[PDB]
Amino acid sequence: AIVVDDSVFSPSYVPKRLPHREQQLQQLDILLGNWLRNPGHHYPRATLLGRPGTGKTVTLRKLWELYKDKTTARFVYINGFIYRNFTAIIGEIARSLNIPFPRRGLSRDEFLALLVEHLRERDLYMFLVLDDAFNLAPDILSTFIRLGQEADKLGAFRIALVIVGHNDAVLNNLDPSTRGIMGKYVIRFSPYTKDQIFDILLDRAKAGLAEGSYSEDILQMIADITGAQTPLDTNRGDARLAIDILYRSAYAAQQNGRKHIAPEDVRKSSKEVLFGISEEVLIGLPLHEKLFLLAIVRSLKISHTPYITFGDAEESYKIVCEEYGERPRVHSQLWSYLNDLREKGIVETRQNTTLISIGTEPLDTLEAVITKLIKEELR
Ligand SMILES: Nc1ncnc2c1ncn2[C@@H]1O[C@H](COP(=O)(O)OP(=O)(O)O)[C@@H](O)[C@H]1O
Ligand SMILES: [Mg+2]
Repeated sequence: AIVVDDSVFSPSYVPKRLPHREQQLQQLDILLGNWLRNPGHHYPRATLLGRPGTGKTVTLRKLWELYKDKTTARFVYINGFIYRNFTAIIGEIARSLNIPFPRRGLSRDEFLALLVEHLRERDLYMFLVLDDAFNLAPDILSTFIRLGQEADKLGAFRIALVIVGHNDAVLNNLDPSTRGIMGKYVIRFSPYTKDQIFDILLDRAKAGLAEGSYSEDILQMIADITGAQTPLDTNRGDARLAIDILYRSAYAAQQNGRKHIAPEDVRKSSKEVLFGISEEVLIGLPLHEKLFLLAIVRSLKISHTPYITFGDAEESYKIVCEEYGERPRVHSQLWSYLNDLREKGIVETRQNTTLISIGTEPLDTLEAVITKLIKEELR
């Protein structure tokens, strides 16, 4: 089998190391460590911000894992995707803290009072995480933000609070006072780059797949599909997606009776979770850019290899041109076509020296659509 340990691919797996998150984990340690060792002398609070898949939840889980046996605090994890209103959240806090509810229906204030009484009378210390807190109404978020400041009612600073959002809107939608408590304890998780995605995936492959079933080039292909090139490219950089594609590709290969992941397993897996290549964006390419994309498609079909060289594509492109009765454009022109296809997300390139891959669309179907379009233009 290719897949030797599938738990290494589930959402809940917490890897041994978190490459590229050493800084955020350190920051968290700095905000929380003293209080976890000796709680109740000040109110620790942080806000973790970053797009989906930038390691916010995993980083926080790793922090807990390091302190789990070295603290009296209770880790009360609240997934804001699931528990959104006051009643749902206080109920999950109460369950996590074993606080029995009364027979009578309680008001919002009664509930908070009950939670304060239990924290105080049982001398408890809660590390409360409100994950994906953009899901809550701002008034709920403020209630919990303000609770940790009430040391005289609590008896100590009994609450350390981490809240998690995608961007600054989770804080900006708070009233000014409330915003005052959390601002400047902000830890930012930027979209992962291609190289960082690769390092994450290599760890997963080493832990979860058979030795020799995956190559560095295959992981690089998936990282080229998912990693952010520049940090403002916030629609990429998602490690969840990258790991999901790796696992889907390993399984596709295995189910087909193969021992090694091939480029087509990645393309098909990528298309199940991502937008593939738009026919609309193909139609608009100039003729020779279509022919050059057809050429890259033909070389990659022949190579069975994630990447082909620019020289390969150009030799393929001369053959393609003569088939379709066209004279081939010159090297520098092909170079600009490659630049444009890369800018549009149609192809991915990496330096060796230039390597080209098509990771987002199965080649048999791309090849058919591009051929159709060329045939129509040359009809
Ligand atoms: N730096 C990393 N190293 C290893 N695995 C990571 C890293 N960052 C994220 N992951 C994995 O990527 C996936 C998404 O991470 P996650 O913490 O769930 O993201 P977020 O809350 O930012 O949306 C999970 O499977 C997580 O374990
Ligand atoms: Mg998360």
